[PDB]
Amino acid sequence: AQLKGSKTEENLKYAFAGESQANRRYLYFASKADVEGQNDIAALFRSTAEGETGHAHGHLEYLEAVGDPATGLPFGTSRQNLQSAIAGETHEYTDMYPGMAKTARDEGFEEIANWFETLAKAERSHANRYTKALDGLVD
Amino acid sequence: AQLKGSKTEENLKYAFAGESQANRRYLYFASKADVEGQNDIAALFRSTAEGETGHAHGHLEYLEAVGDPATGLPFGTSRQNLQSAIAGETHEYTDMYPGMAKTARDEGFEEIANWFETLAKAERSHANRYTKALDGLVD
Ligand SMILES: [Fe+3]
Ligand SMILES: [Fe+3]
Ligand SMILES: [Fe+3]
Ligand SMILES: [Fe+3]
Repeated sequence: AQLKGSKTEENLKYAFAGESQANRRYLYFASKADVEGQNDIAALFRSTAEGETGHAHGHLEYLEAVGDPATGLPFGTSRQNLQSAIAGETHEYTDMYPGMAKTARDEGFEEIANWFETLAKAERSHANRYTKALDGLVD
Repeated sequence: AQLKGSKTEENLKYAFAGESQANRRYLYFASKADVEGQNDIAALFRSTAEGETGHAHGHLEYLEAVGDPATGLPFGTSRQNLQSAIAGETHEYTDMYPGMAKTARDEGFEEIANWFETLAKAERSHANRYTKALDGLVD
């Protein structure tokens, strides 16, 4: 049983995506609760969200064997991690977000299109910042 | 323009999932840098992760118009948020994780199968805990 190419690999990727989203959703729901004055609910959402952090990171540790779910590249060492982050970010600013901006604009969603453009620019800033840190890495 | 049914809706869902995973990946990468002693890099992954929170939460806000990406249910109020969280967790513990445990065991990945069963039990506990909060909610 090599994990590479298994159904179990795809499941880990799927479950990693889901738990990642669960954390983000629960933190969003926490902020709603905050404003409403529902402090016990807010606290429960934050606590559950820590749970989903442990789940997501557990999945990701198994995926170390086959590569970063976002890029397929090796990860583990800071060098590799930075390298994979740069590749993923580069894809987001040169392909994904501009593509999404154009589709939005084409469908008449002008505010969302400008949002995707804002984020294309931020991801380019992220890629460049990580490239600078990689250049300076002494390992 | 109706957001529901559009390609822009799909793109928001996809971007939400990607940004959610980027935050998780970058916090994992921070931990690796922590251990190695690369504290400037760790601080950078953590700061970039904050960016990805802002992006993912910005995407979720537009999706309030069409419903929670994990359940299709409306969200916004604590009452709605708990309901959605419950529905998603119920699916994860009754269906998703049990199914993945069994596929793992079939393919010869015993440890991963036990992992998935651990998370089945954890999502059941999350789902029950949220149902309790929901019954206690006063709004
Ligand atoms: Fe979980
Ligand atoms: Fe980024
Ligand atoms: Fe981002
Ligand atoms: Fe959960």
